[PDB]
Amino acid sequence: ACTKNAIAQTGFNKDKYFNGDVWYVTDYLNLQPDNVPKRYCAALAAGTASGKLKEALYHYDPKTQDTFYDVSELQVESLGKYTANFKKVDKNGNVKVAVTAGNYYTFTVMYADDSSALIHTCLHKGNKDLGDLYAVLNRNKDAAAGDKVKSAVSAATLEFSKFISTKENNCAYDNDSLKSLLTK
Ligand code: HEM
Ligand SMILES: [N]
Repeated sequence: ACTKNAIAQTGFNKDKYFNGDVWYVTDYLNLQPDNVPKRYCAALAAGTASGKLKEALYHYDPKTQDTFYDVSELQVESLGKYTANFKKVDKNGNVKVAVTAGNYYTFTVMYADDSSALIHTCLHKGNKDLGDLYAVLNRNKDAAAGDKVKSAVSAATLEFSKFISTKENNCAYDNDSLKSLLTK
């Protein structure tokens, strides 16, 4: 179930978030914890291409080896709040599963600055969803969450101590593939 209307950041700077670069997930929290694994690697690139907001996603489960990339076109609901389609692709952008009606995620940027962000997303696949997921992002894959993003976590009535870190997984990313997916 999707249960939260996530509040976008006051003064959100869209151009700085959607600048073409990679954001690494450093910490995450699902409100239905059994919906996601306890060990995981994820990253995204976010930018504008051909006049549209785009994200490219990467997921990797280091226990099962499941690996997948996605390309998304984001439509604007309001500043910092988006509805994204998705197509599953290989690292080279070859579509494995096309954009499909009712395959979408919502995406809200709750906080962002030059180095860090806090987002909310709820994923829909037909009549099922994967629950409310929060993620702390950083421009540096290893970086400890700083005071400002932690203040944003608390101001959303969340406890940072409940987030799961991706650090122990020593994740590695294909940054060229991921960023280049923005034009796919
Ligand atoms: C550590 C962070 C994350 C974890 C642990 C996580 C976990 C998952 C898992 C377990 C699935 C497969 C669900 C299923 O097959 O039912 C999935 C798929 C997906 N995730 Fe997440 N995810 C994370 C971050 C994100 C972020 C930030 C976004 C969007 C910006 C996102 C968007 C999606 C989409 C669109 C799919 C479906 C992919 C497809 O079928 O093509 N994920 N992720
Ligand atoms: N997700």
